[PDB]
Amino acid sequence: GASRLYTLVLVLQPQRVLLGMKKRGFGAGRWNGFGGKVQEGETIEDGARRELQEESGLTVDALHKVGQIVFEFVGEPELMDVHVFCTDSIQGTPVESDEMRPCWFQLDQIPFKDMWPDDSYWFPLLLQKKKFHGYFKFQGQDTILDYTLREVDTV
Ligand SMILES: CCOCc1nc2c(N)nc3ccccc3c2n1CC(C)(C)O
Repeated sequence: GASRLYTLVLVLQPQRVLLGMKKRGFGAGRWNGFGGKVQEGETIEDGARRELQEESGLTVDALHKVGQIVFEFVGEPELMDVHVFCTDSIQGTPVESDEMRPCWFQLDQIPFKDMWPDDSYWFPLLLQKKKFHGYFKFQGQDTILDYTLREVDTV
């Protein structure tokens, strides 16, 4: 099956994580990291930085690749190849964008019920400073039917 490149960025500080609420459309109200498609004409890391900046107004001094996840959807031939990054080196104050409303969450209050269902599986690994490869099969946007998570030394 064919695949397309995407990014996902977690701003993860010692005691808190930044998530953004999706403001627009039928998917509004879901809370998640920052990211989008990787464009022709930018690197994966360029795309991750661009989406972070566009969505939260933040720039970073460094991004660390912590995961790679393949998403498959029931009835959909195209796969998502998602490169997952973490940062604790943001260079300003999170601010609202057209698309996302950033908010800080304490690490004992991660809003899993209001996040993409896959986050419940891999975000715990990220908190343990583990790197991973993942695969998730979705029914629609709310349900996982199959998955695999593997700890790796190198992403
Ligand atoms: C609006 C920015 O949303 C960040 C995000 N977070 C997740 C997530 N936790 N899980 C996902 C599962 C399947 C498809 C996309 C996503 C996803 N996405 C969309 C994606 C393009 C992969 O970053």
